Amino acid sequence: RRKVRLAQPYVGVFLKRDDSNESDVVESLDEIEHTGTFAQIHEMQDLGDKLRMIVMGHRRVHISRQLEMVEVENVVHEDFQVTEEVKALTAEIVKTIRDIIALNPLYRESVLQMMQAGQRVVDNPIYLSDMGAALTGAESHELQDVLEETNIPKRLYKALSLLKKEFELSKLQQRLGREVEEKIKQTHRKYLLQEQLKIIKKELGLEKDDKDAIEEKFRERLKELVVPKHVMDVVDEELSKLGLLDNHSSEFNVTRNYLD
Amino acid sequence: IIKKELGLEKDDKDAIEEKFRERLKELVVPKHVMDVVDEELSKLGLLDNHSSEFNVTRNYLD
Amino acid sequence: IIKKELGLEKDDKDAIEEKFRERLKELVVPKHVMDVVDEELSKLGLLDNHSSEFNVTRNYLD
Amino acid sequence: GAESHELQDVLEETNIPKRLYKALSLLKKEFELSKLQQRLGREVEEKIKQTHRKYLLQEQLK
Amino acid sequence: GAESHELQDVLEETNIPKRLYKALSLLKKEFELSKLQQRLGREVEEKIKQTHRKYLLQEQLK
Amino acid sequence: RRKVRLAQPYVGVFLKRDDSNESDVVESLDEIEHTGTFAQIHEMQDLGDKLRMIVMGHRRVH
Amino acid sequence: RRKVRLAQPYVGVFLKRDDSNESDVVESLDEIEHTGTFAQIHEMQDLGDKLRMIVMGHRRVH
Repeated sequence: RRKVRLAQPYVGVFLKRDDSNESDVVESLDEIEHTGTFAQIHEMQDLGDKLRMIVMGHRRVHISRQLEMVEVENVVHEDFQVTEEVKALTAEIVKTIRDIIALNPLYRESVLQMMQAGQRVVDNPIYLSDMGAALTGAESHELQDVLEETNIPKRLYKALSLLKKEFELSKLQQRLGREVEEKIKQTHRKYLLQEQLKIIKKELGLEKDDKDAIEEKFRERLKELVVPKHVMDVVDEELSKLGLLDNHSSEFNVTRNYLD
Repeated sequence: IIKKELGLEKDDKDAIEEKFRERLKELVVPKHVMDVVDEELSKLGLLDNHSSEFNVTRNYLD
Repeated sequence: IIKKELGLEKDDKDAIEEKFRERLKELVVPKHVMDVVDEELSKLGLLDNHSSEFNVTRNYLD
Repeated sequence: GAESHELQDVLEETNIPKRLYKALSLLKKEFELSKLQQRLGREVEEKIKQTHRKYLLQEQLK
Repeated sequence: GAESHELQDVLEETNIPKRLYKALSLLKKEFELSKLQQRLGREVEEKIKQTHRKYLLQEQLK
Repeated sequence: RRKVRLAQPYVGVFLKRDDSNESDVVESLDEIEHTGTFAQIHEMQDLGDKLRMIVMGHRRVH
Repeated sequence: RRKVRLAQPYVGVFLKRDDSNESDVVESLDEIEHTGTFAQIHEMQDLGDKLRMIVMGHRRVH
């Protein structure tokens, strides 16, 4: 609120070091890395909570001594005069990004379609490389280590290596998952074969013992008898009830005992 | 085909039943109890091992 | 639409309910027993086939 | 898939048309079993599909 | 992946042996660059692997 | 489009020099390398881009 | 089939007037609107019938 009065509001974003501790930040200012991301303030929302500020990466800075604030934009972009192969790594980088997002979708593809290498609209290739590496799931420590790099080839290689590390972890997880699913399918398919055999052999073997070994056996047992109509209809009703009921129920067992 | 499929399958719960069958073997089993035991064995084979009815059936057989 | 290929459910049970409805048809059923039987049939419909209370209700209906 | 006995019996044939006929008949012999197995498998599969579709209709009613 | 200027300079050569020598030298240099990058990457991967296997076990834990 | 009516459709593929510049291509013509490769067009596809032409080198020339 | 041998394949398009009549198209040439639209034939398919012209508006004329 103190900076709203200012004509050009601004906000700075930094990165904490390992072993985060809220009390340490206020107690000592040395917890934050010398690297910082100075950027402008867009707008406050405060929908759920009272602090939902928007931050963006516009101007990187490396304070000489945070304790002692002097600053300068020593944004070094050393590059080779001959530019005929330098972008060759960019093609493989975009191909790797495409492979990662296809195999490991994380965000919408519309951003990639809007920014295409062939369009030539990319006036800041370094920022594009940073955005591409942003999709990397590496820890903030890896990001800080990459930032420590000053040579363009070294930083590009480290971003590519982090992409490859994420690729390796993701593909290992996917391979494990698909192997587990295929094991499930094999185990269930052998059981389906067993059920097919059971259906085929129920008549051949057990003669439908689940219900029929009782039904037909008692039918034949009564066949030799000159069965009165009363007990005949009673037996028919009892057999219908037995067929309706499941084989492993107490009511079914009592019905079977009465029928016997 | 039936016998080839039978030979292609290696799983069964028979051994426990055969235990009681051999227990009966040495005994000079009267026919009445033999047929009653066969009927109850068929029921046991029909029933799942974990059902309480199966437990009562197993106790009766023992 | 409730009736979508389902039989003997959400309607008169063929085994018992509908079976005894035709039995009641010929009789000159008094209103008292009419309502008592209607309530009993509703309870039978609300009860599962294999329950003891269902069996008692069916026997009373018989 | 003809057994080695069938292969030896075919080899015993001397006339070219006879051996060609026997080879075609062995192919038909294996094809009959393959067709029977395929038809039985798809029949059981469709039976399972219908048994599950009726349950799906019941679930839709619920 | 040599530079397009390298391709044009190879095209400049007229005699077959000279262009063959230039192509072989270009292949040698490109393979040496790839070999250097691969060796540096192997060293970096080894250094990253110095991270204790406890870290991978804790990754699985998390 | 203008070469569809032409009896023999063809195309010449070239290579530029360093410092690529779209404006200089139309402003000056010496940027394109003297060496070229004439070939016969195969077919237009234009899946999503209005120009997706297929280029193959057949007849080299300087 | 007569324009396949023509050195310059092109197909025209016009518009009709009110009270369309198929017989009047061949009996009189004045039924068609004077405006015309010449264009180039793209491809012949003849999937369902023997005539599946693909036409476009390329060169208008009066």
